[PDB]
Amino acid sequence: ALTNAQILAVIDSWEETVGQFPVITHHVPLGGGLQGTLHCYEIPLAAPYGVGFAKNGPTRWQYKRTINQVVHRWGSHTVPFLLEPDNINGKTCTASHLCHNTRCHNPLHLCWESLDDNKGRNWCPGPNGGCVHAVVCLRQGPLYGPGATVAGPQQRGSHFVV
Amino acid sequence: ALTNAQILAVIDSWEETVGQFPVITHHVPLGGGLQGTLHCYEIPLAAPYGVGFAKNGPTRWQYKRTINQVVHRWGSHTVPFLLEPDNINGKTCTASHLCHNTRCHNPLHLCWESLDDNKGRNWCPGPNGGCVHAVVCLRQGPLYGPGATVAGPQQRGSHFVV
DNA sequence: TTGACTCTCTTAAGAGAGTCA
DNA sequence: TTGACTCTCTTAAGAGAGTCA
Ligand SMILES: [Mg+2]
Ligand code: NA
Ligand SMILES: [Zn+2]
Ligand SMILES: [Zn+2]
Ligand SMILES: [Zn+2]
Ligand SMILES: [Zn+2]
Repeated sequence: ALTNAQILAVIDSWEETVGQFPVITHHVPLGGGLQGTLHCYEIPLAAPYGVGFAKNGPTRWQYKRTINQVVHRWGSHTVPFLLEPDNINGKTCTASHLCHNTRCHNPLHLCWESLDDNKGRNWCPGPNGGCVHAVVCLRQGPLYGPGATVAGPQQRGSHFVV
Repeated sequence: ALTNAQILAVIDSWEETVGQFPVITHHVPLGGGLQGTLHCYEIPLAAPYGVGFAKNGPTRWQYKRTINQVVHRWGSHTVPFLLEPDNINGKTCTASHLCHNTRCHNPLHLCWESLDDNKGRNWCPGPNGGCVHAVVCLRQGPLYGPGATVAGPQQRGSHFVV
């Protein structure tokens, strides 16, 4: 809600509740042939999820609190960033999973960045494979690799040059 | 429906028309601080676009040919790949711009791959910067770089470990 | 047969808001 | 007040199909 105190209280309640989610260890590729370990705090698969939480889509949740007798509601991963600018360079800021695990609500696995920056982490080589993200990746992106291209660039005639 | 020979004739007519589009020379980053040059064959901004071509969206076009009294229509960048498999790994193949120039129809700037592979090229460091795509990128992706993350991972208390 | 428009849809990273109990 | 559901929307890489002359 409006006041900084009220916002901090929302952030504190969220952290306390998410802090009680089951902690699931995930071993992950870091790039460079190295492996690391992340501890994700995973929202339950089905209700009840935790005080203040409700599922609005297959892998979407919202956090809600009653402040000043009014309901305030946010996307479940946006809460850590309520005191941050909500846009950058004219682009909406989004909660971005460094662990690539939607159910995870560990704020140490989230950043706040444009949707393009967010998406791009899916292909990052990772913190030991050449990640250049200024806010560093925690793991190699799940889609990094050579790809599975069916056909490359080609022409039948002689009308084109690279 | 259409025979192999008829499909080849469609590809040949498409190439002849696209070959007459304006050819625009672009200097592009290759990765590793190197610069290169791409020659894009750009569909016009407004009608007429070329024989067989029509705009179905702000940056979407289709190619249409009528064969033996039947109208056939394809996405304008899919024509080079009409003799290729249309899916891989259970994913639909899509036309992917190696030059990241949507108006470009140069078939030497296109490949045919899953939408995830396609998207991922936006963040590739490029053919001189570490590209690992088996069908190699022609340039560094436009979104490669440190990003513009507004806020990184953080917590107010001690409820979480990474 | 052709051109120039019209419309809605897919995907996977993300969102906001309403209906009931 | 809190919980458990429902619905549609955004973005930027991509699509198919209808109408009229
Ligand atoms: Mg993400
Ligand atoms: Na692309
Ligand atoms: Zn996590
Ligand atoms: Zn990274
Ligand atoms: Zn091009
Ligand atoms: Zn590449």
